[PDB]
Amino acid sequence: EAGITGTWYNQLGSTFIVTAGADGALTGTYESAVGNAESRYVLTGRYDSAPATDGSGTALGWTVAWKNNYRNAHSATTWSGQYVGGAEARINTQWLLTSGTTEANAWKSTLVGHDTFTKVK
Amino acid sequence: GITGTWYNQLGSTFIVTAGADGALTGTYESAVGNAESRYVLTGRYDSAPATDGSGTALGWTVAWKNNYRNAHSATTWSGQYVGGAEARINTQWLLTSGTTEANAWKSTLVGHDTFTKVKP
Amino acid sequence: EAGITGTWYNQLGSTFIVTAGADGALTGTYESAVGNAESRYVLTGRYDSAPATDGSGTALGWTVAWKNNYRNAHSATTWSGQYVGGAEARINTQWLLTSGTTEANAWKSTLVGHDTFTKVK
Amino acid sequence: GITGTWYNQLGSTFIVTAGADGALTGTYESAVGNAESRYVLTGRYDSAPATDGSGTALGWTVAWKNNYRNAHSATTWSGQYVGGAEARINTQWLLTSGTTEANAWKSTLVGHDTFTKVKP
Ligand SMILES: CC(C)COC(=O)CCCC[C@@H]1SC[C@@H]2NC(=O)N[C@@H]21
Ligand SMILES: CC(C)COC(=O)CCCC[C@@H]1SC[C@@H]2NC(=O)N[C@@H]21
Ligand SMILES: CC(C)COC(=O)CCCC[C@@H]1SC[C@@H]2NC(=O)N[C@@H]21
Ligand SMILES: CC(C)COC(=O)CCCC[C@@H]1SC[C@@H]2NC(=O)N[C@@H]21
Repeated sequence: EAGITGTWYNQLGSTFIVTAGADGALTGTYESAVGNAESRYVLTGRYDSAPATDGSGTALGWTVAWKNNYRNAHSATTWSGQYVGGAEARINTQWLLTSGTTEANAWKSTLVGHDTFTKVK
Repeated sequence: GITGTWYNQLGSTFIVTAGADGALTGTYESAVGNAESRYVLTGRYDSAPATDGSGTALGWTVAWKNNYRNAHSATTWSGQYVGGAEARINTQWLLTSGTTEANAWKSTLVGHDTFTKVKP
Repeated sequence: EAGITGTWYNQLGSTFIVTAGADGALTGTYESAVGNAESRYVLTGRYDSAPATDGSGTALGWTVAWKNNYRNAHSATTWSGQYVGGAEARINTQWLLTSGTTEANAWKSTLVGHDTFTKVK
Repeated sequence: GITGTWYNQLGSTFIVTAGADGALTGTYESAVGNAESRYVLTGRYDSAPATDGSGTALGWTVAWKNNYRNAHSATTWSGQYVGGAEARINTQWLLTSGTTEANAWKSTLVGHDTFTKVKP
C-alpha cells in the first residue's frame, strides 16, 4: 500500500502518480514523455492488497485511455506487472497499447512493450 | 454500447458500466484458472472515439483477490469495442503473477479474449 | 512431423508453406495477405520433434524477416505456438512483429497479435 | 555486426552466425528454467536495413529439446539489432508450451531480454 502509493518514473521519463487504496484500488494520473500525448491522463487499476509472504512481488495493473482536455489519441494502454518492494523498489511491467482501428487494420491494432518504474519519495 | 454483460470464448462473465467521462467499473467472473465468483474490475475507455469507423479503445484490470481466493495475480485486458448488430470487444491480455526475483522471467502470460453478448 | 509439413492458411488469408525436418527444423515460405508484404518470404523455425503423449499440442515457432525481391518492410515477425493434430488440425499462435526503429521510436517498435492456421482441405 | 556471442540480463548465452542473405544460425543456452546446455536455434534478419539510423529487425526460435532434456516448449525472440558504441539486441519473446485444449489459455509466457556483449 504505502509502498506503492507515490510518484514513479519509467525509463522513458514518463510520470506515474498513483494512490493505492487498502481495498485494492489504484487511482492517479499518468503523463507520458513520448507519443501522441501531453500533460496528465486519468488512470485506474487494481492490485493484490494481500500479497504472498514468500518474498514474491505484488501483482497489479492499470489502464490509461489516451483522452484528456488537450489531446485524444483514440487508444488505451494497460500495464500489467508487479511491485517489488525493498532496497531498490520498483514496478516491473509489460504493457499493451491498443488503438481503435477499422476491421481491415485490426491485425495491427496493438503495440506491446515493457516499462520499469522506479520511485522518488 | 459498452455498458452491459459480456461473455468471452472461455465462458467468463464481464459485467461492466461505462461512465460518461471514461471510467469502466464492474465485476469479472473467470470460468478458468485459480478463480471463483466475482472480482472487482476498473478500467478506462475513449469516451470521444473517432468517426472514421474505427473501434473504441479500452482497457481494464482485475486483481485476482476476493473473499474466496487469492491467486496473487492481476490480468489487464487491452482492446477495442466494435459496435454494430453484433457488438464485440476484441482484446489481448497480460496476466502477471507476483514472483520472487528468481522467477520474474516467467511472471507473465499473454493471451487474447473476444467478448460478445452471446452466452456459453 | 507428418502433421506439420504442409500448406496452411490463417484467418487473414495468409499462406504458410512449411516443411518439418526429422531433426526439429522448420523451413519454407510465408506469404502475407496484409501489410507491407507481397509474394513469398523465407521462413525458418523449430518445433518439438519428440512431443509429449498426454494429449498436449506440439510446441513450435518461426521467423519471417520481411525482405524479399519485391519489398523490404525492415521488420521481422515471430510466431510462437503449438500444433494441434487430428482431422481438425490447427496451429494456434501468437506473434511479435518488430520493426527496426531509431532509439526515439523504440518504445513503439513491436506489434503483438494472434493467428490461427488451418489447412486445405 | 550480429555474428558473435551475446548475453542477456539472465546470463543466457546466444551464439549466432548471421548469413549474408538473412539467415540466423547458432545455439542458445538458457541460464534459467527447464533447460540445460545448448539448444539449436534458427532465425532471420533484415540483411538490407534502413540507413536512417534505424535498428536491424530480426528474430529467432528455440525448441527446448536437446540431448539432455525436453521441456515440450518453444521460445521465439523478436527484436532489433542496434549497432554502435553501446551495441545490443533488444527483444521481446513468446514462450509457448504444448498444452491440452483445456489449458491452452495459459500456454504462452511473454517477456523481454536485452542482449549485450556483457554478461551478468
Ligand atoms: C503510437 C500511437 C499510434 C499510440 O498512441 C499514443 O501515442 C498514446 C501515448 C502512448 C504512450 C506509451 S504507453 C506505453 C509507453 N510507456 C510510456 O510511458 N509511454 C508509452
Ligand atoms: C498462474 C495463473 C494460472 C494464476 O492466476 C489465475 O489463475 C487467475 C485467473 C486468470 C484467468 C485468466 S484471465 C485471462 C483469461 N481470460 C479469462 O477470462 N480467464 C483467463
Ligand atoms: C509496421 C508494419 C505495419 C510493417 O511491417 C509489415 O507490414 C510486414 C508484414 C506484416 C504481416 C503481419 S505478420 C503477423 C500478421 N499475420 C499475417 O499473416 N500477416 C500479419
Ligand atoms: C513452462 C516453461 C517455463 C518451461 O520451458 C522452459 O523452461 C525452457 C527454458 C526457457 C528459458 C526462457 S526463454 C526466454 C527467457 N530468456 C532466457 O534466456 N531464458 C528464458
